[PDB]
Amino acid sequence: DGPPRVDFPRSRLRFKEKLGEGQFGEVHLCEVDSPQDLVSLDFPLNVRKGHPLLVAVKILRPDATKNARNDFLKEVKIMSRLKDPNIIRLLGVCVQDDPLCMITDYMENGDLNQFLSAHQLEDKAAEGADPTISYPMLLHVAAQIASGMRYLATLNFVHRDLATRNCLVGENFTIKIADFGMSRNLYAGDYYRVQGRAVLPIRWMAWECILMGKFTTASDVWAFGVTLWEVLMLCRAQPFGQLTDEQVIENAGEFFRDQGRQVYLSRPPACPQGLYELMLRCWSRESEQRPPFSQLHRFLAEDALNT
Ligand SMILES: Cc1cccc2c1C1(CCN(C(=O)c3ccc4[nH]ncc4c3)CC1)C(=O)N2CC(=O)NCC(F)(F)F
Repeated sequence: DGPPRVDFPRSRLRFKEKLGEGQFGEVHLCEVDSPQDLVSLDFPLNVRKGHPLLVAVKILRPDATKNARNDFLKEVKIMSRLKDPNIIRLLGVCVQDDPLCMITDYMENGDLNQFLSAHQLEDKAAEGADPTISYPMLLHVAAQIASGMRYLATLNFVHRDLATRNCLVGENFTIKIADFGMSRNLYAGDYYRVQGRAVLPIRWMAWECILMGKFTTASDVWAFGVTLWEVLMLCRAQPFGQLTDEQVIENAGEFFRDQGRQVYLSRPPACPQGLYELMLRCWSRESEQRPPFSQLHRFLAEDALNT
């Protein structure tokens, strides 16, 4: 659980592509040369013979301030603690000399938002003639997100920014939860200045997060309710897309006032009624009435398939 004491061989990382940016610096796609030497010092790489081993590297700015440097190593320690199939896992680090590095698996299919947008629901031939996804598989995607968040809750770890844009897709519809920050141009519209505070993902936020700034596992459940909606809409629309950002903030006030003026996300066509009612409980006014991730996961893996 402690951070690794010996660095990954920096010289083995060979650059291919830039994957992204951030205030910290860049994330690179790298190839690991002769990876069969290194699994012997695991570093549990999933070397599949006959295939090149690709890897994502989060790299600290070479011009980084001392405080950003400090923050980067704080994250190394946070990431070192996270050990679950549905959470981004640290393969290795490089911190006993510059540049500072965190290394993780490569997910071939990028973020879940862009992946679902490219798919048509199966039975619906409103196609591009073009990738389809079955309803069982939609559910399987959602179940994996639920299981990852359930793991994070056992750690008393609060994510604060769960959404499909922060989920990565590997082979066979496998999912991992990540945390990109909010610099990607593609999702600039998912973040808005809350007065007297910070730029935040208001459309995924529980009312107590918007009004007061209280983030907890129960607010993570609320964000999952919104994330599940996304998945069952196949990411064709932003939550509360009719409403302006200012209206979204006003709507949080109406949840608090609880007088029937608030509005909720409606039921996606792909979502059965039983699953919609569970979805609704995620948005309960009282935190303690929101469902535990254990319940959410069990329903998605079992009951939602037949109803
Ligand atoms: C690369 C890297 C290394 C260490 C941490 C992190 C990362 C990242 C950097 C941002 N990032 C990417 O740009 C990216 C893009 C496309 C990709 N295809 N395959 C891999 C890959 C990676 C995702 C991975 C991250 O988001 N985090 C934060 C975290 O996952 N926190 C864990 C939690 F979500 F549970 F809170």
